[PDB]
Amino acid sequence: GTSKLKYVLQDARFFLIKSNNHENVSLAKAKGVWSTLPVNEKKLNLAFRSARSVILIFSVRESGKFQGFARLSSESHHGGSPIHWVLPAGMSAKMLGGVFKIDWICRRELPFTKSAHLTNPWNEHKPVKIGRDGQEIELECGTQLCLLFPPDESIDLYQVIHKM
Ligand SMILES: O=C(O)C[C@H]1CCCN1
Repeated sequence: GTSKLKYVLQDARFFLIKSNNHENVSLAKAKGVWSTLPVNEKKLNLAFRSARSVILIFSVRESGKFQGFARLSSESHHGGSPIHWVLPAGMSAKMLGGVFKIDWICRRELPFTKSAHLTNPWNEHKPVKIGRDGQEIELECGTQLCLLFPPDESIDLYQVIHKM
């Protein structure tokens, strides 16, 4: 069902997370972590303190889909086990901010064709699939986008609820 999911999404904030490759999203799914550049790190840290849930929605560039969405369980922290990210052409490992811990809520894909009716007021009402890495998605658009994903029966939101 969707009731616990809607409860997790109640009054949450949403952010569009864009990755250049599937490998980083796969590491994120396996290890429950995400790392980004400081300009986004700062935004995500602010949002984590401000809202009951901060939801990251992942899309791999050029894939035409979203790959799932997760909930921030921590602010960024430095000095863990180094994560073997596949870094973009210009970027090195010292250029990243800290590591966020995330709980996946859905590891299933959603094709852009299914979200074409969803516009993001915080990006000029362009379709929600359009946006830079870190773009915030307005509450109602983000909520309906998460509800479009196929249910992930591998995930039990009982555990995530207990962290809010
Ligand atoms: O957020 C960024 O722009 C950088 C990438 C590196 C690992 C995953 N995020």
